[PDB]
Amino acid sequence: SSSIKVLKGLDAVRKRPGMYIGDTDDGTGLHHMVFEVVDNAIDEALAGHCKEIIVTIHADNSVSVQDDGRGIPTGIHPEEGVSAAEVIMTVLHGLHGVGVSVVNALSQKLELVIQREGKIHRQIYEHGVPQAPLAVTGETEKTGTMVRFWPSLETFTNVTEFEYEILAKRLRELSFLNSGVSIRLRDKRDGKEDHFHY
Ligand SMILES: CNc1cc(F)cc2cc(C(=O)Nc3ccc(C(=O)O)cc3)c(=O)[nH]c12
Repeated sequence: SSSIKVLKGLDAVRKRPGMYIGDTDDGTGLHHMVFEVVDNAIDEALAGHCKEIIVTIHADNSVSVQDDGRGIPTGIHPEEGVSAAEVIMTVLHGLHGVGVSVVNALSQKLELVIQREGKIHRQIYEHGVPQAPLAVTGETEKTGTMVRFWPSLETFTNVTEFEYEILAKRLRELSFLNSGVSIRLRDKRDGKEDHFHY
């Protein structure tokens, strides 16, 4: 029932993305993809477990968000028989707080790395669909969640390149609204970076 329902959700967002992420031509939906993911990292900081969030603009016009929180739980849900991470990355829930599955749905590719309980876990998605169940790839002393997404050029036209200043404005805004949380923005394309703390 869950697999069928998840795919209905991804299909729903694919066909009517204006209802979930916003305008797909003018760049406002493309940048909102970043802010949805960052918002999830801010929830983990507001729970008191994350101190630093790193937002990177990569050269291939993908964006990663890294937190040093406790990592998305990896335990296979007894209920629907897949990692809790995959439930969070794929299940749907106005045009704010839309859930990370929307970003996943409208991403050509999405990379999940979780560090938790001594192990690194990795998963790949294409258009919201897991390539393989979450899997252990190594060990670590660290904790946190890293999400990197390549926006679908099926979904996004005209403004397809992330603009530093637009991410910079909102991240500085988010650090003002959530005192304590530290945010790094880094552009791999030209080396630019900022640090937002209030
Ligand atoms: C870049 N970071 C990031 C991106 C994203 F798209 C989703 C998330 C989701 C969580 C979360 O559910 N954290 C969480 C939930 C439950 C527990 C627990 O029960 O121990 C811990 C952490 C997170 O901590 N970080 C995220």
